[PDB]
Amino acid sequence: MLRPVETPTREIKKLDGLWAFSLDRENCGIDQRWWESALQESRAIAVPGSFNDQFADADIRNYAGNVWYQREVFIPKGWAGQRIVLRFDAVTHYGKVWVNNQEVMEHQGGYTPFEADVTPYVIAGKSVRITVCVNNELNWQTIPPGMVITDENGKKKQSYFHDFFNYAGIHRSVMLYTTPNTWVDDITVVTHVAQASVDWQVVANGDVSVELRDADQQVVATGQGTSGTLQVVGEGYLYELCVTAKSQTECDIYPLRVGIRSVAVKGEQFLINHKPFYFTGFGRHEDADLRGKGFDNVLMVHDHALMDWIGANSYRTSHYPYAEEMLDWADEHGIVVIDETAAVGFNLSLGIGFENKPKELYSEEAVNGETQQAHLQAIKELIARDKNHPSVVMWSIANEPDTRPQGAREYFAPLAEATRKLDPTRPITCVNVMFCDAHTDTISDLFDVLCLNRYYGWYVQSGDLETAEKVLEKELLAWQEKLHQPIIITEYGVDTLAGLHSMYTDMWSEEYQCAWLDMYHRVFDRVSAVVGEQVWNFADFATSQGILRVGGNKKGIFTRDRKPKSAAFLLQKRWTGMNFGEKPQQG
Amino acid sequence: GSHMLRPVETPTREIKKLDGLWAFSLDRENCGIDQRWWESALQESRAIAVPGSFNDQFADADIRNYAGNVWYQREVFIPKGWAGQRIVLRFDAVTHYGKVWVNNQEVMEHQGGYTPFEADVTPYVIAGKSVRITVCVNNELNWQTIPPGMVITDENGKKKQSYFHDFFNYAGIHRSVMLYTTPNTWVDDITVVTHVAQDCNHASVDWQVVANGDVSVELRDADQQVVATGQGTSGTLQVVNPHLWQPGEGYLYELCVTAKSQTECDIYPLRVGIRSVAVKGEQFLINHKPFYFTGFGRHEDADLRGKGFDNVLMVHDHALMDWIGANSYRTSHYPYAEEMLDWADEHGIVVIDETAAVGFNLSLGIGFENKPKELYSEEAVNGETQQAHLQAIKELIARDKNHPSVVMWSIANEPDTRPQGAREYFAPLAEATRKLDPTRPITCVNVMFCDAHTDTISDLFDVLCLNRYYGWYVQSGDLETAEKVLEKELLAWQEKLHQPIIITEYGVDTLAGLHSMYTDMWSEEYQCAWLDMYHRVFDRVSAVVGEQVWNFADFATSQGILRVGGNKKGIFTRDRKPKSAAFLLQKRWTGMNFGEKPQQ
Ligand SMILES: CCC[C@@H]1NC[C@@H](O)[C@H](O)[C@H]1C(=O)O
Ligand SMILES: CCC[C@@H]1NC[C@@H](O)[C@H](O)[C@H]1C(=O)O
Repeated sequence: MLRPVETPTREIKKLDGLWAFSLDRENCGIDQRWWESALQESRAIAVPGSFNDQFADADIRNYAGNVWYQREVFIPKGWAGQRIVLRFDAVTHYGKVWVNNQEVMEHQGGYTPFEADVTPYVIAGKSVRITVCVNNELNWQTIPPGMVITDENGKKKQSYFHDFFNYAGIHRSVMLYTTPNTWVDDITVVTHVAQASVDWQVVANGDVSVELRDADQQVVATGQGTSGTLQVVGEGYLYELCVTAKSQTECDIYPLRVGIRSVAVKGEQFLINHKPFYFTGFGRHEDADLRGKGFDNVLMVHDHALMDWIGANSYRTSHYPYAEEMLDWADEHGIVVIDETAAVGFNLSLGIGFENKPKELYSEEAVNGETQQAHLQAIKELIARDKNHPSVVMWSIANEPDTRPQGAREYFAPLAEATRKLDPTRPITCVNVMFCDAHTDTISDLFDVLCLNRYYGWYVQSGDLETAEKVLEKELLAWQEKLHQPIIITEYGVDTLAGLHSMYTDMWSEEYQCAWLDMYHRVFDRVSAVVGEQVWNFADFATSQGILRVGGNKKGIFTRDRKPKSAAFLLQKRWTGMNFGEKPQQG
Repeated sequence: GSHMLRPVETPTREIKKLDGLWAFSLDRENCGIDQRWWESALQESRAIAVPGSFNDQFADADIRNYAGNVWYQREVFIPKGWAGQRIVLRFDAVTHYGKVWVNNQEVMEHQGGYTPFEADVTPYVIAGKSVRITVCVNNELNWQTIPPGMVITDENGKKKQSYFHDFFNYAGIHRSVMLYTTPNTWVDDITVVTHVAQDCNHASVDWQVVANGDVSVELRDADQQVVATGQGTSGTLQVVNPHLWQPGEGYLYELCVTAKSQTECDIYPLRVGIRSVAVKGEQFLINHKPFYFTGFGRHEDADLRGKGFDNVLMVHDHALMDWIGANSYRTSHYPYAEEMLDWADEHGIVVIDETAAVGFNLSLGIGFENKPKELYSEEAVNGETQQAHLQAIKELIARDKNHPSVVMWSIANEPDTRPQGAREYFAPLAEATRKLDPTRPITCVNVMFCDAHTDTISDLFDVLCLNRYYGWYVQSGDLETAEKVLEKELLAWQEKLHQPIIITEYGVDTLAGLHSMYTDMWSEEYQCAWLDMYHRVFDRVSAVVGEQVWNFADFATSQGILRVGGNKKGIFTRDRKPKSAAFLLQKRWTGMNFGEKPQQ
């Protein structure tokens, strides 16, 4: 499965915004089969957006259970001789959908599309009732995991183990799509460099021809057959190889953009086209002021303008798969992307407070075999749909897992190996949490380049930069000599509320963010193996409520409404001072 | 404790020495004692203001976090019309440890950080010439200090102070420095105690140490009309038909004790209020009438002076507490400046007086990083510690014994009573305090996690004081569970002890300006909702006779991932501006009848 693009392939975008929405507090929907009649006592909701914060209501915001969307649609008239298929680009956590009293789809996965042919349940020209049942619950076999808890009164409350807030709803595009009656499924392409080759595979209903055209889209070379190899002689050139499906009586044309993408890892260097690289940029989040994680074109354009100004050339889709629009953008603009799945919270050592969670991390009570297989499904879907993007430069299996407990490597080994089985073109990482240090972590052996999320001077060095530097440097050198891999610091940052200034350079002040980030920068400058720096969050984002979070995680370089803290000008001076992709040497 | 009264102005007087600008220098490698810096003018000094903490006067983190010895210094001309008089030099508070040189003669030494210390220094000065005062101030806390702490020395020998209380460990000379003159007939100490029956009439027994001669006393009126007279070094009973010290007003008679020697006279006026506090069952009586405490846990904390006393700050903060409807407060976590107990005396503010014994608990700090494993143990809270504590109670009671505003002593705040030996420690301290002053009740403020089924020592005290934070540190953000937990825990305390219950801390961190429609933690809306639910539960429990929200203003603390620039639990910002909840309380506290519990 890959993204619908239009040519003699058509669609009616159904991000019509306003659907009928209703909560299901007493779980009556399935039994009264609500999809059967117009929702009783509904309210208007926006459909590219989370349902949590759109109504300024704490009881919808913290709601756990089943919610219901509904929307009627007229199917276009020129589709009577076509297959009508219905695609949701992201339903966060779980979705099941009924096209007029007949059930059509079901899917467990919050950041990946799922589609299904409904041509035998539609006829072009008339109006059908679409009803969606969305679930936002997490158990130990979900990606990410969690524990629902039902109190004395029967009220559900969801507990989880990741920082960001558990936003849910229809966060991305809904889509009615038609394609000619022979070509259905997937295409895959792989690219090589010689210090200039390709490959093709199409799955459709008949003969296939493929022609690579360039940005002027004049044909630069053509083959036809499911496989073989053509050759050819800040932001990146994207050719376009146009694959055609000659068969039955109708032809089908699909355009797939390809970039000359190359890379594996070599010793201590993350090369690109046989070129050393330094990652600069951010751990991101899909989080905005009123839409939750809902995608929005304005926000995307503005935050790319911000990363462009600040000099970042890369980022990482922190803790879940992102809106594909962003990877198409990264394609055209030459942004380097670390693709991560929703597998966060595999750790019960991070929660901090005054408050019964399972005692053995890897076991049947928690992360079991079912968990490992749901995980492998998540990696499967992320690779299945982002495989042809040039901007995806590395896969990341999970984020900050607890690898101290027994059973950790028995769990993660088949996943690393299987993912290498899923695509050998790009490297494999697993971002490492602070407390599984160099002397302790179990799984770093299995990955190509190890990524570190370290916060010396914040969570563990009590605001004392002068010792934090020393600790961070030992640990740096230790990691490299233990694995002689490239080191990408994927998370590093401190909570700072915009407006707090202090002569004493204290924690939470803007001066402290500046000083802390630049001391980290000084040690980066001095160790061979660090090939990347991505600060911990570009903007402030929302989290669940707790004594550690003042209205959200304030570790951002920008505020939630995208206004710059002082450190935004620190980074801008450093990241645009170096030349592109090259690390500042030691002074 | 050692005899001591507030220097008050009679026909024998005092000259203020908080001239502010002293010479200050830190002693980074303890060269001070070795070179006895007290001998010559301080080498490489900078001007410091006295009184005020030294930490934030210079906007420099390396002085702020400094641990060790610091040096203050100042020359003084002693007035000559004082010849043939006893000259005494009193420091009202040098925070943690202080020792002082009158040029080259050392006169005093003290380890209590919030209580005065003086010494007769008449034989070391002669009136007319100017002598140099040198003070050595230490800001280190070990396990035998009140409060306790652990200094820890890194690889390089630099000290960093670790402690176990919330507020920041400010130091320096925080209060008045003062030379004062008295006639060679000593009125060293006075003690006054009050009784009443049915508000119609009774008496004030009396005791006095007057080292040098006969004593007569006259209790005078607000009109300074003589209403009774006594004779004798003790006894000194008289009976009245008085207008007695009441919370809303604070009527103060004046006990004028005179000390006639054969040639010299000495006159001391000591303000007295005729009040009787006690507890009966679940009621806290004052002049035989139940009372409802309203108000705050406070702090000595402001924006550039640290804990330095300041008159404007006192006047303005009393203006706010008065507006907001507060009738009481407690001197949270150390003895306060006596100026504030005089103020409360004159205006009828009721005060719960507390010692500096905080941090007797290693279960409160929360984070990701070596604290001792046994709280009560030889390495930690030890026998020396218990005598240090008993000494702290001795000084505080010795200094605030005759204040009508002081209505209760509090030995310590939030100790951990789970480990065995907590009761072994606190029992003799409770009993000793009871013999040092039987006039007022005894409390020990109770921590959230020594709940009613867990606490060990509450048996030993008269009034139960609770610090509760359901909905903040536990049940975070959930008002409906916090209400149930709080209500059954309150009822539980009542069933277990049938004492009066004062909620002495309850509050939530609130960022001024952070507003939210979702009533979530850290918003002003959450502060209002939270305090409001707590208020419904108080109103529904018989035994609760008091509410003091946790913190009047935001204050500074040690750095950590839980404190955003300090503790933000204040109703007011550090610069005294009101958050939204400030108007919630003002509506409650002036809505009720004065001193009466809201009838639900
Ligand atoms: C010490 C763990 C740090 C943690 N790392 C994972 C991110 O998802 C969180 O945002 C980050 C944080 O605490 O902000
Ligand atoms: C659960 C302990 C709460 C603690 N109680 C003592 C006060 O000195 C602190 O300020 C207060 C706080 O943490 O806000």
